[PDB]
Amino acid sequence: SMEQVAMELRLTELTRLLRSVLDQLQDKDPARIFAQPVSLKEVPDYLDHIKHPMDFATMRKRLEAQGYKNLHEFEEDFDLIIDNCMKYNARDTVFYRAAVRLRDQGGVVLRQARREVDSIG
Ligand code: NA
Repeated sequence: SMEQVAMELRLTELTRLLRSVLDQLQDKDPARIFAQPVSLKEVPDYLDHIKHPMDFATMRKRLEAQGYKNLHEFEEDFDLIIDNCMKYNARDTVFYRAAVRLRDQGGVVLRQARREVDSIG
């Protein structure tokens, strides 16, 4: 149907805007602390601590399969990145501090993205 195509054009355009959002979020992590999944070879206990791991490469794979139907879904995954790190790592660590900074800086980007998704529909 024609509706299904228009819908698909909206998903596709949302994917366009989310890709740009992702790239901007990833730039607030120049250290690349959040680029890849936590290695279970190097942190073998990780899944005892963290039930839903997340990282920017895993978000990107989902994005490119058009797996985010709305901004809310995308923000859930970004929040997992931050929130997982702030639980596993102590407050005095470079990891914890990197998550705080990402969250703060990410906030601005996400604030405007929400306006764009509402505005453009
Ligand atoms: Na903790």
